[PDB]
Amino acid sequence: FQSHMTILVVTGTGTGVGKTVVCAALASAARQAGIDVAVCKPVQTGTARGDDDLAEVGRLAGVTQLAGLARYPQPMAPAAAAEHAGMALPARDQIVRLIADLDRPGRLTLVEGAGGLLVELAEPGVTLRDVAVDVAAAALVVVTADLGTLNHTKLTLEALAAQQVSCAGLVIGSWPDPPGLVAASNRSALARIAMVRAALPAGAASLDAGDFAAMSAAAFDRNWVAGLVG
Amino acid sequence: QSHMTILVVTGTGTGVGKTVVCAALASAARQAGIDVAVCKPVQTGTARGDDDLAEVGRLAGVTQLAGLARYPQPMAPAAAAEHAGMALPARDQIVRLIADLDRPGRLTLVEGAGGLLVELAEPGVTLRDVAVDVAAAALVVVTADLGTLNHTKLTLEALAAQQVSCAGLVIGSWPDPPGLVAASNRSALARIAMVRAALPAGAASLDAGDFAAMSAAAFDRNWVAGLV
Ligand SMILES: C[C@H](N)[C@@H](CCCCCC(=O)O)NC(=O)O
Ligand SMILES: C[C@H](N)[C@@H](CCCCCC(=O)O)NC(=O)O
Repeated sequence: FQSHMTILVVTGTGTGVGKTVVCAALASAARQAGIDVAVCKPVQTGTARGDDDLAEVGRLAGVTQLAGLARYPQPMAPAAAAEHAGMALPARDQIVRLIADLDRPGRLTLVEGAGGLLVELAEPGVTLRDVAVDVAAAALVVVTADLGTLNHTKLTLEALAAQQVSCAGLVIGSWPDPPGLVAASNRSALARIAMVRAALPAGAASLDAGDFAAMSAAAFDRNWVAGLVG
Repeated sequence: QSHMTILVVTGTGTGVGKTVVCAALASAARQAGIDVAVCKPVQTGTARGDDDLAEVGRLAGVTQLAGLARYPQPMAPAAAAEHAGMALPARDQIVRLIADLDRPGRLTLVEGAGGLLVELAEPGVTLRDVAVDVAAAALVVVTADLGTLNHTKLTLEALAAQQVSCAGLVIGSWPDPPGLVAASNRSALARIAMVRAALPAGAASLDAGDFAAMSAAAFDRNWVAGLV
């Protein structure tokens, strides 16, 4: 049996691709599968505009094990948000510790990044990619089905591979109904580049505890969710 | 070549103002007494208006305008090709086209479709691969918007992963007034790499005389002159 937690860093090809709702949905599916979930957001910016990804995940999925660290008021890159506040970025070891303290046998721990993969989270130039290497995490990458997604996905996967960070698959953060030409062909093209784990219905974030759990359980292959933790 | 006579002009993504950058650099080079050609081997979204070579011709006065395939649907070349049922060009086609344009005294700009890793030719051949084959450097068009730092770093990593040189960045559209994020991103980008130009928001709608004035001001003429 597995004596330690499975760690996934949940990154995105950019900003506003749906990382938070994806963390919530995977947490919900895993919880319904009988797996204990912790969600972790080591660096949060935009707190002065109300942003709070951990609180949204608690709302959406009913997750109680929520682990935060740094929060910066302005909705910018951590470096700039920290500077604007007259604060500093956390150290690399603080982020790693925040994650490692969550360790339980057979737990699934989701670590949500701020923006995309190479955003600086700690000094100097420490990114979510470095953190994933420190903790031996795999990366789940949230993508859109919009024009431009194929270049961003491939850039992101190449950067994971460059530091031997394993790819857990793609999740389409928002999937339109009905899907247009571009969206439909993008979903097929994305599925040639990597496994597409889920494509969450557009508007999922505005669902409600009951419907969100139902959406979440239908959205992932149960065989993949089941295998996450042993 | 002993000079940077070929630049591929890529972007961090779609809608970053790549064409207007190509036009503004062509215009600035022309005004530096340099001969210019612009090549856009593969073009999509034509049916919805787009002929990027024509807008370069119009904005910059460029007559040496070269391309190979134009697709109606505003899609990735690969998807547009599949939809039309008409395959993309081959690698050697794009590469030779570019290499034949290349001349001493001339700046040859190659505009990609979308970002760096978009498939332009058969099979899975990207602008990065083309740049490798022709020993070109890459000029990178970026936004000043939230998200640009990740996308820029990702693009520069992908360039360096195949050892294609960074000749620098251009901000395709520089807002007015900047605003907090854009302002910070401009200095952050400058830490990452040299910013060759920041093209004022709205530059794409200027007629040729105003566009020429903007372009001459936008770039360092000594840098531009040095290319050839
Ligand atoms: C329609 C766009 N304007 C562009 C093609 C963009 C392809 C993006 C593919 C992707 O990365 O998802 N076409 C072009 O530059 O000719
Ligand atoms: C403000 C955003 N929502 C996000 C930070 C995005 C930084 C993007 C930096 C960049 O790549 O330019 N913050 C966060 O997820 O806490």
